[PDB]
Amino acid sequence: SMSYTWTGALITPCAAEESKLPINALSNSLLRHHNMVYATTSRSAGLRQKKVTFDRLQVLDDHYRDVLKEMKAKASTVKAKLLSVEEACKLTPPHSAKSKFGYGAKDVRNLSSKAVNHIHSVWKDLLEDTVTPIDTTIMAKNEVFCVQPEKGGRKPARLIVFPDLGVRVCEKMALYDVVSTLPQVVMGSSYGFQYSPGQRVEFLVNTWKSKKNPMGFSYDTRCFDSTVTENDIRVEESIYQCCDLAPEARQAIKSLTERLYIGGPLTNSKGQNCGYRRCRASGVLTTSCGNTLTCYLKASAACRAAKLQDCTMLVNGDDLVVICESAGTQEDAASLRVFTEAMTRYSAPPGDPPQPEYDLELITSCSSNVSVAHDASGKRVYYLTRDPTTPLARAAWETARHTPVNSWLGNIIMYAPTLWARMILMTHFFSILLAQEQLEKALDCQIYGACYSIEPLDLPQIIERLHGLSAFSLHSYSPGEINRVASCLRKLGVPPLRVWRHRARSVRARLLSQGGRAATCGKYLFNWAVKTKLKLTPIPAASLSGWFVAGYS
Repeated sequence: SMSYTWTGALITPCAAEESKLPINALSNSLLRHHNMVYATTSRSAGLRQKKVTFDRLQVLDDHYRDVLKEMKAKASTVKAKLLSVEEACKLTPPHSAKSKFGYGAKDVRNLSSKAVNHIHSVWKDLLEDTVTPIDTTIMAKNEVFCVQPEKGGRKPARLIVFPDLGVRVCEKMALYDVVSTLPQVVMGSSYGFQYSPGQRVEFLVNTWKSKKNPMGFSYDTRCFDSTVTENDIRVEESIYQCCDLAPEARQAIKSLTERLYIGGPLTNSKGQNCGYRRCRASGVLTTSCGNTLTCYLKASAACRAAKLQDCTMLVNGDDLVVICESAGTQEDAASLRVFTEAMTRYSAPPGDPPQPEYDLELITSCSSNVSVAHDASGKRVYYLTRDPTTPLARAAWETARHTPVNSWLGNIIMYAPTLWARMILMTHFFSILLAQEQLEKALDCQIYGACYSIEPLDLPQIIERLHGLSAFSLHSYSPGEINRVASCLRKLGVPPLRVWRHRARSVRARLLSQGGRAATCGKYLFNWAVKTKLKLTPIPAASLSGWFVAGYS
């Protein structure tokens, strides 16, 4: 079947959408080449439509059924329960797209008659009807990037697809528990979202260490969402049903599967119809857990198609890395050849072919990689890092134009130990946030898809729990890493690190001299700036499990 069928309708914007950096006094403090920074909008939705449209054929194997059955046996070990309306409404962000039925996000949280009444309606209907396609809306995502390395290249918007608020609350009722409990049990240590960035590194390095002759590769599957078949999504449902669920949840899961998960009509912002969907929708509840379960099953069965050795994978939605024994260069290459062939048979062809790696550091996964540095006591320390171009460009943007759900807080959080986040990010927002008396204003940001309410003055506490005190003292960064950042600074026109050194000297003083919480941030986050460093003692005001339970984008 074809991932999609399009009528003629243009995907339409509902909000005014900006695509050129909203250039600002403050925005210039950070970045200077704002013309390289842009945002995806509707205008490009069409380009995307073509790259995402094709036919999916699937030849399912014994290796595939064997793995599926093993996964059902684990999943059949799960008892999940439907979440009462109230709880369901609770999990709803006060930023969600309003219902086309009058009530918006808040009423959903306040337990309003219009809200809880419609919700009870979708539900009554979800149970009553199990075949009528359910409407979904489709839009061009607006997120910022930096123009392709090569002068030109610009990425077309991403197309999100989501049902109505009422369906969403219902998704929560019947699937939230299942979707945040079952993955870990089915996939074990391979379930990426159970790991904090720190534990993710501990597991890659360890996995790598436990291998006599280590070899690993990432697998970049092209538009994973567009390769998911109805079969995949149906195969999905049966795993969930292997759970011990209330009878009303079972009928809920069967229903949403045939009505929305499997596919359905595509309506734009202006009520018109754009085409039909037969792959995975990006805005549903099961999309994260579904892609993770599906990528795992295909990758597992695909590993058996070759590797007569010891595979170990880490799976995050569509992102996948696997570390195994080596049997030589030329042989290992042909191994990834077979692996890719099986993956394509399962309908998960690669964007970029898989390349065997022998330098753990060069294995990037989840748009990031593992690198080495040294702490206070000079002991080697492995940390999670990545090209900083996007966080930076997005960083600049969110400083020019107020964004309710930012990326910078999350980047600092998830990437605190690195050199770009420590020197560039922390330095810049503390001074900015300080200037306007915002430090104590908790901002929203998203960790693994879920959005959280984090206070920036809590950073040291958070940073220490997630990465360890070492995070406040890394210093002998790898030449590979220094050159990435340093190259990205020239490109974006960000000021030189040497300059951030002295910039940070300043902010730290203003922070210290404020006493209390502001003082701790200044001393811990910016000790790397001062010349005569002080000896950091573990932070007492700190002693984050839920954050890394499951993926929810």
